[PDB]
Amino acid sequence: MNLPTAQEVQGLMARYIELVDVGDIEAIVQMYADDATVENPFGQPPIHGREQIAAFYRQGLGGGKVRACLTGPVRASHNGCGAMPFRVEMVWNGQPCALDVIDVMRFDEHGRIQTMQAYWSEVNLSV
Amino acid sequence: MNLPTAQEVQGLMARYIELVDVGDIEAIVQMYADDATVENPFGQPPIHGREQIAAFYRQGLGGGKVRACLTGPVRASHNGCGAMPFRVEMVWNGQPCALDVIDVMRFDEHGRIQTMQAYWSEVNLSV
Ligand SMILES: O=[N+]([O-])c1ccc(O)cc1F
Ligand SMILES: O=[N+]([O-])c1ccc(O)cc1F
Repeated sequence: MNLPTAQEVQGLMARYIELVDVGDIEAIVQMYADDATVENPFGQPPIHGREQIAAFYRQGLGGGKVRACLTGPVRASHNGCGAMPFRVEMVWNGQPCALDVIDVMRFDEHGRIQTMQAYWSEVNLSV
Repeated sequence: MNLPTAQEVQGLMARYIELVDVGDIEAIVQMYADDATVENPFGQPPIHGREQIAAFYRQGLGGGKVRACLTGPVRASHNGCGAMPFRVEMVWNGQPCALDVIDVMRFDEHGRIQTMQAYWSEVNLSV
């Protein structure tokens, strides 16, 4: 891939959510640039690089069942960026919660995620 | 208002949509900082300041039948930012159409919008 087109961004971002839903940590990490950053939630310091990003996804998706689904269409740009709304369902203390999130991503000139920013706060959690 | 809290961001960003929906250009412009920027769509160069911003809203809201509604919750941060998904219904050449958008906003230390970025492309328009 080169810089993804708007259409390619929609496909990549939807792919990403599919990978989160099934919980394929290694497949998620490979979507990222080797030196990518993740800010989760937006407002917290970034994490840097695939090792730290893999640890992030392992922490969240490693154990119990997690589901994730788009809750509206991906909004893509013509500069390799996009934003998408989704919901993550998880068990927290035997307690089924849901978290509503919007991710903003920028992709590099190879089609990998260079930056991810996850907008949400505790008000977006529901038990 | 100081830097808005996550709850305050949710209220402001929801109010913004209510004002787009009712078509109140002056009330929208008043929500922006005097030297704010708007990037619409994200990927295009920013416009700057209340005069340019007012001209943007007036193009669309002055006389057109326009409705706008959140299509999911506002995702707020603890650093005065947020992101929200919504749909704008408008009329184009006598055709009803809908545009799916995500706005990302950063508010200043006075509770006014410092930056707005509207993610969407042609793939988000339905005629
Ligand atoms: O559950 N999260 O905090 C979460 C945040 C952003 C993501 O892109 C995926 C996720 F699972
Ligand atoms: O129709 N738009 O392009 C549009 C974009 C962003 C907005 O905050 C409002 C709008 F009506």
